[PDB]
Amino acid sequence: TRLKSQGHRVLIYSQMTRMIDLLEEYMVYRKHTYMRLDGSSKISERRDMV
DNA sequence: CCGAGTACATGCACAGGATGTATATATCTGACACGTGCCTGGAGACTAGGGAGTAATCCCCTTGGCGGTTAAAA
Repeated sequence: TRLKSQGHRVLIYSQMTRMIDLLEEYMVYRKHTYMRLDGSSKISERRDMV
């Protein structure tokens, strides 16, 4: 929220995938758009997201 | 000479990730699907005629039922 008045880029590094899923479920209710990068999605979807 | 301990090696377990799998979906197309009238081979109704098998007896063989003997089953 302090960075919201700033408006820079924020990246989250999580070792556990379940914490990334819970981070997407928690960030979805905050109306904050983001994307998840893991070893799950195909290189095409990761290439489009990148 | 023996015991304690530190160090190196190792093995097992967990988590990530890649690849195989299977179903959900999309779409244009051969083929079921559906009128439109034809008609001619069928399908049935209506008299008349035929006929073979059902039904009842009844005579007559072929079954099913008695006691031993050894031969085959055990």
